[PDB]
Amino acid sequence: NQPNVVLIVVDQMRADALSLNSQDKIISTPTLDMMASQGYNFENCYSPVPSCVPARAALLTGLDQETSGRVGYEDEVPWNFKNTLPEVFKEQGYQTECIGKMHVYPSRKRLGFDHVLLHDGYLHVDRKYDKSYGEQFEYSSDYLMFLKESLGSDADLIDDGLNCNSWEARPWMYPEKFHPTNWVVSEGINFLRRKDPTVPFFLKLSFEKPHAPLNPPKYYFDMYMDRLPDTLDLHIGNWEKLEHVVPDVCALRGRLKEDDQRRMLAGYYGLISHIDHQINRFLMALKEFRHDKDTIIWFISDHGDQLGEHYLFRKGYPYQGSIRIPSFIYDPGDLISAKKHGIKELVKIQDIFPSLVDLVLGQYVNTDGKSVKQLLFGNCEGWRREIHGEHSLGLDSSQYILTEKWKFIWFPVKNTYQLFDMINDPNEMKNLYYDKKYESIIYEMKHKLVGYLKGREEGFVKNGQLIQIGISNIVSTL
Amino acid sequence: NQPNVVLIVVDQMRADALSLNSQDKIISTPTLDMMASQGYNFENCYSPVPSCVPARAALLTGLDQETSGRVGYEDEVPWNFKNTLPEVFKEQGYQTECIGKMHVYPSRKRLGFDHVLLHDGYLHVDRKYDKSYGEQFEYSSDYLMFLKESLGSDADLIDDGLNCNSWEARPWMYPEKFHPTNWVVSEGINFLRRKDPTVPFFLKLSFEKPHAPLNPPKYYFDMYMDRLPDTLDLHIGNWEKLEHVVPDVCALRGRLKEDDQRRMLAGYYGLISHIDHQINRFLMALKEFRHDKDTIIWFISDHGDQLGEHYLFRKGYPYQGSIRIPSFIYDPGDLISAKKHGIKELVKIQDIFPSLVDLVLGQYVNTDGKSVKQLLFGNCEGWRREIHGEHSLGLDSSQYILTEKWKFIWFPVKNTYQLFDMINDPNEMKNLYYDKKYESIIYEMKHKLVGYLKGREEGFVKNGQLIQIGISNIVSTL
Amino acid sequence: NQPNVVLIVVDQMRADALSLNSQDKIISTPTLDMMASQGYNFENCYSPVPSCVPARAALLTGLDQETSGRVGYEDEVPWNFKNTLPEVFKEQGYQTECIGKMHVYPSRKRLGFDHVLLHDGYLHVDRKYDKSYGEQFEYSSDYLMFLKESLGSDADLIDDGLNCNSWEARPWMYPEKFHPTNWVVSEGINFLRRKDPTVPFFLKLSFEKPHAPLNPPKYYFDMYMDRLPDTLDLHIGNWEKLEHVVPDVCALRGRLKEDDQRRMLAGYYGLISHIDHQINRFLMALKEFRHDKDTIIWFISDHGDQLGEHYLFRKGYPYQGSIRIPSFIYDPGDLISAKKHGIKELVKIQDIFPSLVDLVLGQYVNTDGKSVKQLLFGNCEGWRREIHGEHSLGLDSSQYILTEKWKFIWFPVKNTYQLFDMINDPNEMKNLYYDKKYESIIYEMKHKLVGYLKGREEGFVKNGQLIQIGISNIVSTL
Amino acid sequence: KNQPNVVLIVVDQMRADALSLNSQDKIISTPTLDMMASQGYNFENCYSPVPSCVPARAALLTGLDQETSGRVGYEDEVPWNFKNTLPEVFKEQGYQTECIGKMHVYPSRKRLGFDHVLLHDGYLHVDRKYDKSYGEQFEYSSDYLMFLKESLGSDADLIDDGLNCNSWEARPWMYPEKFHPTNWVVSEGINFLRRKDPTVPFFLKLSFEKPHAPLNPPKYYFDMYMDRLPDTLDLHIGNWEKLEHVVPDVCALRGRLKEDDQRRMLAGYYGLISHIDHQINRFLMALKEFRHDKDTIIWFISDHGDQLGEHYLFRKGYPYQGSIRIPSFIYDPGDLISAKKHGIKELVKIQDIFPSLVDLVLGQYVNTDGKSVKQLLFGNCEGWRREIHGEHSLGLDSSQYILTEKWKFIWFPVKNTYQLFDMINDPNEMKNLYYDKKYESIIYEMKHKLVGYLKGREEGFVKNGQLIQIGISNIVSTLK
Ligand SMILES: [Mn+2]
Ligand SMILES: [Mn+2]
Ligand SMILES: [Mn+2]
Ligand SMILES: [Mn+2]
Repeated sequence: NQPNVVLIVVDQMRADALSLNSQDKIISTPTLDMMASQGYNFENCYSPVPSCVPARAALLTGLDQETSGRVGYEDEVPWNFKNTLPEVFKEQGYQTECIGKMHVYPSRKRLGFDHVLLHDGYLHVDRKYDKSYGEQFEYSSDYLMFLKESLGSDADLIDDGLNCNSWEARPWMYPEKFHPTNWVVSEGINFLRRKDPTVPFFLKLSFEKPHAPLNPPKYYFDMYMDRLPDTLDLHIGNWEKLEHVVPDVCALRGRLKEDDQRRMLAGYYGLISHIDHQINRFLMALKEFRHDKDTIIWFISDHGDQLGEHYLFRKGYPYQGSIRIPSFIYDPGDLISAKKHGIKELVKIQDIFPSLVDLVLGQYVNTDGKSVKQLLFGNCEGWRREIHGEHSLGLDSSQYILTEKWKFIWFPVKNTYQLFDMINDPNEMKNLYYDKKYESIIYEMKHKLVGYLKGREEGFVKNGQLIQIGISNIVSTL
Repeated sequence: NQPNVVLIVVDQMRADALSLNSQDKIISTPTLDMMASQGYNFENCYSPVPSCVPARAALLTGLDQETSGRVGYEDEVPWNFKNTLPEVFKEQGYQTECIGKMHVYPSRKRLGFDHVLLHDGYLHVDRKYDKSYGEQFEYSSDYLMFLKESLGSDADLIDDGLNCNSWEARPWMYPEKFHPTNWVVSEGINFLRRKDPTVPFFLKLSFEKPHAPLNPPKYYFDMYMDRLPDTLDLHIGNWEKLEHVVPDVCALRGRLKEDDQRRMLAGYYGLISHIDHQINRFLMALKEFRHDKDTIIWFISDHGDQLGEHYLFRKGYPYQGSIRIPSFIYDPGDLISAKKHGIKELVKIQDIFPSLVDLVLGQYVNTDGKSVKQLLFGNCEGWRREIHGEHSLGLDSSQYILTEKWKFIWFPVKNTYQLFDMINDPNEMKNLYYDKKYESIIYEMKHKLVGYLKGREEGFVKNGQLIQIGISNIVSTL
Repeated sequence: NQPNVVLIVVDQMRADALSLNSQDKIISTPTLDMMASQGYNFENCYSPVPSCVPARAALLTGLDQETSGRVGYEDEVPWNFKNTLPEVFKEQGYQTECIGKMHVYPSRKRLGFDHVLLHDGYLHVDRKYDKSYGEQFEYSSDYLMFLKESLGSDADLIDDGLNCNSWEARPWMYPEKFHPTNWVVSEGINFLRRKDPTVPFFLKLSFEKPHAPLNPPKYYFDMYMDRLPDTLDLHIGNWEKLEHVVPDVCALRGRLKEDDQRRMLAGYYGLISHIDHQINRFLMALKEFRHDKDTIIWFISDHGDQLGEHYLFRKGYPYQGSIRIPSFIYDPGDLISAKKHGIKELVKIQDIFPSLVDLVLGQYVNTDGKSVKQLLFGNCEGWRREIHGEHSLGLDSSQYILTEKWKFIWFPVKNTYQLFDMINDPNEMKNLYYDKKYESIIYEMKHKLVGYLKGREEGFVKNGQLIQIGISNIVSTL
Repeated sequence: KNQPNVVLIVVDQMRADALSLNSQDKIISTPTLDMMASQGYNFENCYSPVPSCVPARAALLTGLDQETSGRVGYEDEVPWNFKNTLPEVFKEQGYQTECIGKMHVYPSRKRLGFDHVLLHDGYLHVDRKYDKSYGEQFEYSSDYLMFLKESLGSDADLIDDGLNCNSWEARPWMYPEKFHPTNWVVSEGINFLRRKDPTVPFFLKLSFEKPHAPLNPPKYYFDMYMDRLPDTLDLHIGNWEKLEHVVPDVCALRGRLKEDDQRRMLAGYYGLISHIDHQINRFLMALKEFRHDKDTIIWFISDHGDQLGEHYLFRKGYPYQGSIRIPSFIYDPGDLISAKKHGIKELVKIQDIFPSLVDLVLGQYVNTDGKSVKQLLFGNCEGWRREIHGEHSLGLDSSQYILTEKWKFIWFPVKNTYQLFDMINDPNEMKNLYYDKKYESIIYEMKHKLVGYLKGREEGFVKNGQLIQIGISNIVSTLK
């Protein structure tokens, strides 16, 4: 009795960009809606350190950021992990495959996958004309090589002029059939065709979208340009500061012209609805292989996107737009006997690894994350009450504690604080830190932060108190 | 210590078609906005003789129109200049390259560029079936040859029926990847790949757009057709005359149906937003070559476009639509220590040459233009108070003086005058010449014009006074 | 001194579908507008027998319908004419060429053209699987052969399902560059390239459009679908009868759903604006060959299209929609010394032949049509006051007299009459025949009809009076 | 004013006797080169003193002797710190300068006086390492390889048929003939003529990578030689060669091939040369289309020869005629040089091209080691050299030699062995004369010349006025 596993990873998808989680239901995600509502949808799933590299180290190893050391974004840091999610499945006799984005270093280090067909998207560390030929450009991306075999050697990832950290958006400029999202599913179907029939499979399907460039196929772009509402709400509350400058094309903060905000949403949502159709394609193929009833699917995003919310862009922030991720288990064969329903407790990306090994392999994994199995059966025994996350981001480096009621944030280089009522202010528009009615929570929350940060090399804590630090103390890896 | 230089030239782009300079902010130029606002934006930059050939002679040589003799448009006039912008950089050890439009004569005369990959757009003097094979059609344009290699030998520049001096507009009829704007950036990236690594580079990227034909890719055309405002303001004031005829398809004056005015703007703005994305592509490539921090970029247009304003089309007029050009230095490596800000003083296209040689090479150039270096540091010492420009245009030949307060225009074949308050009437809608309250300015302004024109071969001045001349006296080259 | 001549023929274009002639100015024909307004525009030009074959026999020979015998539509009738328009030019030393639609029989009979590159559109008599191979389908049309060489042998003229006599419409389903309208201009440019340089040319450029199928390129179709006015006026007056049935897809009469009427107009107008751009392409090429100033251009349509007006479709009717045609001389080299202006007198398609031979060759042609030369110089000496036209159309066979004030119509199989005031009722909405105030005109008009029809084989006249005839008496050729 | 254009045509690894005009048996088909060489000035005794690619191309471009440049053997990625080069002097004098094809310089895209270089160096190991810089490797190092990927698809590469660039193996080109690198050089030379600056004269280097291996000419030319090469192929084995009797390495420096392999190698090599010959004719026809056939001077040269199995030796880097003697001629159909056209028998070095062209065309001196051949063209031998000192590092077979108009004297300093050949009566070097005492006087003089050239060299060839054996670790390819 060994079920197959498909781990579907998308990059930079917000939790509220799953229509089921959304409040306004504008985004079209009919396939993911069905999957999440029919399985176990994690309504409170979080990427504690919300950017590509630290989130993916956490996904693969189950490790908290202090254990792995990945407290912010840094490329080309060694991945010295043996006990990884695909490695444990391999040890138990699975064929292990990854199609798409790994974002590990060295880029083709397999970390337990038998075989990897790699496309990390646009990575500056793989697109330098003076670095090693075999590790750069079309030799670093099997999708880009496919693009050159398909469109000719002159084709490249940047042909339409959109930057991978930019809010600029416009439709995919080539035939739709060559889009990277289709390619992941096409190659996932090729894996099903060509896999070893004598063993079960663990397959990671890892889409680089909806991470920019924001270039969905024209159909999906025009869909949203035609129907997005007239006014687009940025959830501007009582704490945001506008610097009143023309936005950098790769801005981390600021405000767009309304037309630019509209195009950004149409690109971003368009990429998501496109992923949704292509995942449905993969589901249809699973059925052609008679694997629709013996396979368990977990969908997750590595982190969110601020998308202009609070005058912020990109990620690496403590706010919900960055840290809250969509996440659900889809179990159409009913291999998990727990009653299917939405899960409210605080789940971390670190929990996926031990949950999958427990639920599918019936084994314990010694790591920081914890198996959600008991949550599925309605038992919050031993479950965390809070999450400590953080991210290095220069002046805007953050440290935060999230509970089911509060989010307490500290910016240690600025030495400023925020407090939000997550139940009544889910979009974090009302900073409460300066209201004396919350003096008790704030003192308790500061006390818990000392608990997490005492002893950290950056010097956050001196003599049991939180102290402003200089920007030179911030590191992305411990 | 030798920074690289990229000189980006566009053709027929209005100063107010850079969104940053625009008042209504309708045009989408997010990349150029960022570049101009982050560097030094010249808010008062002018092409004194506003058409292709005299402006480009001024750009390349720094010479005033009396010195070069190019007082209007004329093709196939010798370019007997040795002291040119690329030549000085070559002398100081730079590799010099031009991709795109030169508009010199002979067409492939290099004037200091080591290598030129040429595309002048549609030029009547290069598209005559009875002129030399090697200098005509696809042998005159390396872009057109690319088009024939890409689409087949039957492809040509006029396939969709749009004329290069016409207000008619419609989307590019072929796949977007073959557009001439993409080709300039593709070939600029090929130059970066293949350049001599032992020396710095001076690269001119010279787009033929947004000069007509007005055929942007469909995406950009539809963008504006969908969102341009309902009513399009032509700034019709108290002096324009409407001749009440069906407009010639290559008209120099008149009025369009509202739908034709809308399509013209959608074509023109669409070409500009397309250039903007493609420049962003080139910026991304500069970073892949690790040249994003050791390169100085100057963006400029050779002249503007009347675009229907004042019932005028094309260029060669004294009005702001023709003479005011977008122009800025982008310095992301902070190689220039002056505080970055907008520059208000009167800058001419003649100033680019000596400014670049001063700022980058630390040398003096003996020419008519002057280095803007001191302006960047806040010092208007020795700066001009006024510009004398002109253009031959038959009956509408003009002579004008522009200061920071006034524009005084004389049409010497018509022997009529205009006066505009540039501060309070920036769109030149209120001719003041017949108001007696301005008798003193007008007399002074006429006196200055005698100063500029006394001795000119056309006979503008007889016995110290300005006199009407016959049309046969007008010349385009002295 | 021999000017070149280009005769541009379009098929089924209404006179009021030239924007200059139109009242509402909705249709976009900027190139034709300029040509017609700058030359001599014939505001009252008529195809007396308004369908393809009889109009083209009249165009080529100058003969009235009684002389040629072509009083209605009939295919495969011999063309036993020696004295034709191209033949006279050939005799005077011209190279003669036709590109496009001839509609003669045998199809490749040249009738004075040195060379013909043929595309008659969809012709039922050339699309029969049991008729001669060499004269059918792709062997009858050099455009269709081009389509098979371009798209593959499976391509055909009917691939999108639109019928050549149908009001159904939709965009061209293939790449725009393969449209038949582009092909005429491409092949007209090939003729200019390859012509005999030692002699002048007479070139007929004969477009099959805007005759259905109504499949313009997508750009032009969407243009009108987006901007045509909400309500489309059919000019329904006091005489039309609605048969209240679902319209045949090739209906000669009836009423369409509003959406179908909108799509028909968007297809029809779209084809016309497309022709307009492609004619501008040909004008640009004429200039590349230095023939823009030594060439005289005459534009004409063979007949109109009812387009749903008066609950009528197609042509072959006596009403203005069918009989009034656009027609103008374009003379940018000013080879004709007459002052350029619009021409109001009644001109027939029979007049083109003798006008061109008189104006360009300085010779008399013995035919029924008359040279318009004196009209251009303001002299209506000897000019007709009236036109007698007609068409065989079963029950709706017609006979009519048109003057500058009246149109009098007789339907001899129905034996009904109509009378319209052409000055005050230009759209023929008020039948006056039953108003006693017009008894004198009507009696005179009936008397003139006896004059035209006495002796005709059909038996219209018996003992000096007009008499109802049976449908079996109607013929299309005498 | 009225300055002539110049085309320097360089081929790689072509033997002097693989020009039919120079050959004894006239088997190889080079009709176009025969015409140009016999109608112009053919250098019958032109030499590459250090016969491998990099030292010969340094000598060609700079005019420097191997001791001045330090290039005494093959070595990649040595800096080219030369300002005074052949294209630079023409550029300085107002010429547009262009190279299409093989430069073999370092860094690969250093222009060294060319306004523009369209680069194809052939197969170079230092340009084909997956761990070296992307923009300098494989299809980013070779504009021909990029053209092949654009033409055949990204799958295509330079080694698809399995032939090694240092190998005697041969077979026809496996792709359509129109994509061959020899055609590409001429196609792009025509593109340059189309797009050049019309206001200045041009200096154009057309640098073919062939007939250097892979030995893969188009099928037509391969079959031509397989169908008609003689049954017996002479290796010119004399009284001094020694066979090692091992299976030959596919990139062997010495040995003996099976008959069929030797025949295939000749068919590939000759086939490549006859193919170049047709493609150069193509270029001549294009020159006339641009009306430049009578205002252009052409100099054809090879950088060094190829042993081709002769004396049981392969490749190059040897002191024998197969390696050091190169075809070389000036073609001047416009009669821009007034000297009567004839063949030139005196000793000419590859170092002489640079000063000769600058003298003949520009009327200037260059301060280099080579000398202008102009006086020879006019029949004046006054002061012209009577000997050449050459050498090459090649491990145990490292050589030092003196070539005069009559003798070649060779010293192998690691083996401490000597050879002497009569170049008039024994032009194929089959009879070593060193051990015959009749020649002791000549040998004495030749050793004394070598002492003069080699005194003070860092390798320690000379001690107390005498040539002495050196250890192999003393051998270097570039002097310090
Ligand atoms: Mn990510
Ligand atoms: Mn211009
Ligand atoms: Mn017709
Ligand atoms: Mn070589």
